[PDB]
Amino acid sequence: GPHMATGQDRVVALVDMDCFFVQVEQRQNPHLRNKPCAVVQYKSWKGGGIIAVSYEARAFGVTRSMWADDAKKLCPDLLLAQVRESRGKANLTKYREASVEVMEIMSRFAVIERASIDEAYVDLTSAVQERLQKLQGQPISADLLPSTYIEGLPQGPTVQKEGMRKQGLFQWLDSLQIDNLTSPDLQLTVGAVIVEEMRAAIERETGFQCSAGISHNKVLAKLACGLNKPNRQTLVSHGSVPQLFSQMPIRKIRSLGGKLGASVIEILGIEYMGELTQFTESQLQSHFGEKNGSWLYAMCRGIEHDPVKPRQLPKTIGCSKNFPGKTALATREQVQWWLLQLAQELEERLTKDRNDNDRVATQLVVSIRVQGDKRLSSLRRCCALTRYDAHKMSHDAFTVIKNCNTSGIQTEWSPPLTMLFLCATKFSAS
DNA sequence: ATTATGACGCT
DNA sequence: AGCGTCAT
Ligand SMILES: Nc1ncnc2c1ncn2[C@H]1C[C@H](O)[C@@H](COP(=O)(O)OP(=O)(O)OP(=O)(O)O)O1
Ligand SMILES: [Ca+2]
Ligand SMILES: [K+]
Repeated sequence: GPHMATGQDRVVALVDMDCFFVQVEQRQNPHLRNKPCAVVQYKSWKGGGIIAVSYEARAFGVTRSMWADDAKKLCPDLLLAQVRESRGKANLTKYREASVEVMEIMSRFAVIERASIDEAYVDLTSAVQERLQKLQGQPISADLLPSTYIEGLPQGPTVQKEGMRKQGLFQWLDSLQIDNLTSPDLQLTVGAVIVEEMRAAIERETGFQCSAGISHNKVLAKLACGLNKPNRQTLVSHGSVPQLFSQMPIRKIRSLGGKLGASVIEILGIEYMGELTQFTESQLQSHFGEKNGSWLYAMCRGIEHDPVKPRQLPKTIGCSKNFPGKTALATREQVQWWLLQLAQELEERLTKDRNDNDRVATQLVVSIRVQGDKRLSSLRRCCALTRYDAHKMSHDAFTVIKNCNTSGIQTEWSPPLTMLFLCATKFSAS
């Protein structure tokens, strides 16, 4: 009752760029705008691998991980943009720089947590309090929420998509109690107004469109964001959670899309997030551990306490390349040449990072995969990163991995290497 | 023969 | 530390 937490203390948003690498390429090349198109890396093997897909192309069934030759079977008129190649490898700099454009705009509105190259969480609790004080108790017009969906509405006693959106928004706003400054539903609504403003600023200042979720925590904001894509935002209220979760597959919730989520389903014999409410906290802890159990107990009730971390910059800067099938590295010279290519890209990015962000990496992590190994990484070793110098880093990387070579001939490398990875970590202020 | 990333948990 | 999981 009066002592039961409801997890309604914060307003959190998640902003997710729509088909991000495609938009970056469509901004640059207007011929690609409003077309079925995709972004591909490399071209020689089966036309290249697709890593991003426009919504026009998704209508034809084109997906990530598809080979472009195969995507062309579904969509013969599919347009393609290729990821830049430098030093023999895909180079993602254009997309990282475009990401910074968006993250810097978002940071004007609130503290952000960079979740990925094109996603950021926003803690809007303070901004909402501020806006509410401005508002001086005046109601919120639907005109302030032109791209907002209210999840679960309309409900109760037109056949167009936008019509339904407005119907739900009207029901929501009709019900709002705008004279209570501490009403969680009102706070979420003001949060959604701010996110409309944020999303308009992003589009105005970069050309890029995005979707967003607004709720009381990160998991719900993330879930909300995906409900109405692209170019829309969705408010998931605390009250919407029981119905929403009642048919929500467990794997849809962030962190439950893999083995843990499969185990929840198998061990408990349930399918939907809402079904978790029927277990005690101790029961859940008994199967999934103390941390996961407590997290699941609260999460299935719409409650999560994970903070929006004040972090706008990546914590690591890495460079990696696969060498699949026949291209696996089988000589010493090969391994050393590619470590150098990786180190040269890493040095370039590190030097830029040091100038931009007043920090220096102090640890170099070297990872490799050996042919035959099922795991993405076979071996990981660290050494000191004391100078931003590509020849030094590549020499150091070789040193920490060179005894992995089983070959009695040290000219040759065996078993052949199917992946190389250099990662700079442990930043200190500079 | 997806590939190139990146954060965080466990022991 | 080195490995594993989960995610864009
Ligand atoms: N598995 C991957 N491999 C390489 N790059 C990826 C992968 N997943 C995502 N990316 C890149 C390309 C994406 O444009 C970008 C953002 O990813 P993501 O948000 O999952 O999809 P998206 O932005 O392309 O479409 P959506 O509109 O569905 O969000 O990150
Ligand atoms: Ca996205
Ligand atoms: K994303």
